Amino acid sequence: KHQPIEGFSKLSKQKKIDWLVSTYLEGNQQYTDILQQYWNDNADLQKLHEEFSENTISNFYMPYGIAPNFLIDGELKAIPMAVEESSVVAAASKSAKFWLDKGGFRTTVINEKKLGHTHFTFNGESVKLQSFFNHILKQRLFDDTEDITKNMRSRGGGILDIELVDKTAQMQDYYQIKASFNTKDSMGANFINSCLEQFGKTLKKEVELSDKFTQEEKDSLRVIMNILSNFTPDCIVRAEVSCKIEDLIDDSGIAPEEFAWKFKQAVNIAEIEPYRATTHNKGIMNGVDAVVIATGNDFRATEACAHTYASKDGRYTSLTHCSTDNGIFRFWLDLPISVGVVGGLTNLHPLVKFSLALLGKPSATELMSIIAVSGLAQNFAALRSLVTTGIQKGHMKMHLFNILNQFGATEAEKQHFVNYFKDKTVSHHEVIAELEKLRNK
Amino acid sequence: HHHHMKHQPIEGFSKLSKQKKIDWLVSTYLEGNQQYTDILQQYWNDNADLQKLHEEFSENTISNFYMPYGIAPNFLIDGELKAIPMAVEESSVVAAASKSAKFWLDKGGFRTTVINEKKLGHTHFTFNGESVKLQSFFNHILKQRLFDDTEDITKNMRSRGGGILDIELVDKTAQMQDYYQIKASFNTKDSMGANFINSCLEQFGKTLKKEVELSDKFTQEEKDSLRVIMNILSNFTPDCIVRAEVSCKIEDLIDDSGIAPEEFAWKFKQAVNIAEIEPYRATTHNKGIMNGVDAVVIATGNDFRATEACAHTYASKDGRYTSLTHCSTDNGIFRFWLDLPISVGVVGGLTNLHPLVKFSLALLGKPSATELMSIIAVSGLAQNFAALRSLVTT
Repeated sequence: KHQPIEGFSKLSKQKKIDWLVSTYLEGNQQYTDILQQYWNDNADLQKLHEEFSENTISNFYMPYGIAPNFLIDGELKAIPMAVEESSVVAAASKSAKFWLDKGGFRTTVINEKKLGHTHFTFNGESVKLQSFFNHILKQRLFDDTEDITKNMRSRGGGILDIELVDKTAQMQDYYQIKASFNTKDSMGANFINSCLEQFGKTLKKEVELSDKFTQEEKDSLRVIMNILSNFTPDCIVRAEVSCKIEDLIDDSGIAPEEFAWKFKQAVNIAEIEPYRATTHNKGIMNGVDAVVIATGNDFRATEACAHTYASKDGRYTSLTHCSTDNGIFRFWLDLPISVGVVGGLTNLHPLVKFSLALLGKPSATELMSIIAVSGLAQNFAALRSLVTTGIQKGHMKMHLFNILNQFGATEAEKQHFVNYFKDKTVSHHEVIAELEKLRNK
Repeated sequence: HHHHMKHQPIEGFSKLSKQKKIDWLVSTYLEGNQQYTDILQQYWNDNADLQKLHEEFSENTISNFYMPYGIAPNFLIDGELKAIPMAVEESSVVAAASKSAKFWLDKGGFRTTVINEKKLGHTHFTFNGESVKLQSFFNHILKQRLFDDTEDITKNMRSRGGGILDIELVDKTAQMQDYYQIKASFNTKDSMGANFINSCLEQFGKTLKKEVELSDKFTQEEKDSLRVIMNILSNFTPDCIVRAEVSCKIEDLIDDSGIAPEEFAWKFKQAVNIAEIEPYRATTHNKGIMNGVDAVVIATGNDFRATEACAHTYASKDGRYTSLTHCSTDNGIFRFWLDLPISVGVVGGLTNLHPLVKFSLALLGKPSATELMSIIAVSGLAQNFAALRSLVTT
């Protein structure tokens, strides 16, 4: 019978905690100490870290790690990573080391197109709305946003294009004003939503003022919502590694052609089996999200975007692909991702500042490259590990059953050898010596 | 690299002490400016043993990245009033959670139904012989042997009421030549289950290869063709899934904007329907759900890459990417629900050593894993409700 707390957010941090610990933790001061042991000693810094979210009562430590020696487009970077899962940072470092002398990582930033929509309904003829949009309203939508977009346009960005989309086949009377945006180094959410909110104002007002619509048709115009889309398939970058198959050298002594083919097979499984692609893509995001967090960006957005992209052709599939044509190994990731490097409240987080300074003050597109590299290297590490374990183990077992089949061993004899070599290693001499003992008493 | 030469690779980075890692990093990339060293060190805990503890979760740890740790109080969940811990960096997420809790507190609260707890994993392998011969061997001999050879591995889990639920042979040769799967389903009780599942699959791989090698049903050439590609769990668990739901009479949907309650319910359903039929909205819409899910996932030491991958795969499982929540306004009743596939643990994770994770679990009343599933689904539903309540009353 806990009682609800009124006015919780107005309470001081200390009174929030006293109530919390009394109500749910039996007044045990040890839970209070656990909250306070993560507080920063410095008053201003602690206050700063209580202004990103709301009702903050402590700091959740996420490990801040470094994976060094990433050769990215000819430059050697150390990548900061904030992630709680073990082996993620070590795998990143191991992939960077692997590719350091095999061409490193190369990226192509394809496009930086972000999207938003005014969703609305309208009961009149679609073609009258289209005609009005094409000849009048579209220009008026740019005009009424000139003040909103002045700063961004002086930075090189702005509204790239505006479209009317007839969605009436999906939902009765449903239309969109669909716009694309360049927000430069900003994540862009406030800029986009501000444009979209003015779009809805201009749409409703211009339709009401036009002689082309009946008053019934005007009254039917209703904006549902003005909101950006986190699906940005044209804000996207390719990260890629490539070398000659013969140069895929691993200290595990595995043949490079065998490794190349088994690696490609692991990628193909994720391309055709959705239950594998989910885990495979999750591995990519281990790398992506660790850098998204370290640079103060929104990983729900990068997750929602990447996994939507993974299903965009009608089947949930792998975000990475691989070819082994003509003696060349290629492995690449097309990662749609929207990030910012200025203008966010989280750009005030000092470790976000550290991350951006560490990476060389990257532009948004340069950070897109860095994050896509981190995802590619993480996926590479997982698959390289999964395929080279299967080569290490099967080498001794396949050696054994071929000797036994060359010697025509019975199934009972084959059984006895499985027991005998459970802990022992498989030598060509030892197998034959033991078979000689068994058959000749 | 403006004014110095090209950076040189560091050898033996992980064997450097923490301070030596930092010194190289700041000398190489930050011009030896001690202000950047100070930024790293100001987040170290005063207690040396606690600091070292937080340097053993990941690798190459040189500082602590603060994520805010917040409370959203007054969540009425299946008849109990919970304060939900939330670790998230984005503004308004925690406040929106509190506002949704407040709205539903006197309107029935949140009801959950944990539907199933089935987790999955696969032995992926190739085999060049006749599929029917592999299937017949599996059905009559191998499947039982796969259970037998994991008895020692599953003994601890079975005494907790879990274990391997079923094992199937899947023919994927239409998708890829000679490709097959041993597909297994698992109950891991209060564990996330990763290490338990992967241990079983690795034993499947060994038993599969061994039993085929020993069988007289196959030629030696067919035996040599059997190659295990990988033994790995799947983060897509559509049958480890909970519904969270709110419902009340439409006349009770009273909002401070003065919008009529029937108008609010209709505009709200409209906003949901648009996410159901427009993928570009569904992505953002589901993102809002994950704002709430991920904040509790982090606060309880769980893996949010896994929950993100699972939920967004689920969102496309019928051929189009669509909303994870749904809404009805039939017969004067407002209904709004979320079917969230989610796999989490409340024990046994390296992160249940994180004292704030222990705090979250104690705050929530030491929930079981299915009770945590419910709490997280409520948090997703409440976040989506808050987002859509704002978008239609603005």
